[PDB]
Amino acid sequence: GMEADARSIYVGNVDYGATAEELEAHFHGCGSVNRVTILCDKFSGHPKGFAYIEFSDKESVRTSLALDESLFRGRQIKVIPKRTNRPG
Amino acid sequence: GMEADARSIYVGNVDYGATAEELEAHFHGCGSVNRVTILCDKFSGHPKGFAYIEFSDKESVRTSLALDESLFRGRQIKVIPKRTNRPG
Repeated sequence: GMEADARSIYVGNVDYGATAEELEAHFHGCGSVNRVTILCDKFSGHPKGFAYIEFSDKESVRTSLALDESLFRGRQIKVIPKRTNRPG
Repeated sequence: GMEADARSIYVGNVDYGATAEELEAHFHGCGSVNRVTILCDKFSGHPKGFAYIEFSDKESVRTSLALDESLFRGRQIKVIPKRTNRPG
């Protein structure tokens, strides 16, 4: 829901070989993670997918923003709050 | 939405090392896959997570039911229609 979403980030430029363990490991230093959701629309060739990371605390979202443009599995990831293009 | 959900299955007993490519490969014979969603609540130790597979055609859901109790990454998976515990 909206409260879980307020504690979540969108992570762009994720590939079809990414695992939840790898993603949690990348964001571990930002704080405790409740849930990792990976959404893939391509399963071979050029990838097409993203993830949501739901943190336990809201302050971890702000912290995680420093990981925008960081290298994850050899690709620069995009990190924004999950509710960015949503009212509030 | 409800129409995407009607073309989707829930897959239980998925672990934090599962990839979308592996999951699509397991269900490939059932028909074309639109999207794989992996949802993990544990990232080490005993796993806790599941997935949704959204097929291109609704008939692929029925076909995929034969994969209930099949071995995926060394574990017996649970396959049910995504809207099972939902009205319709």
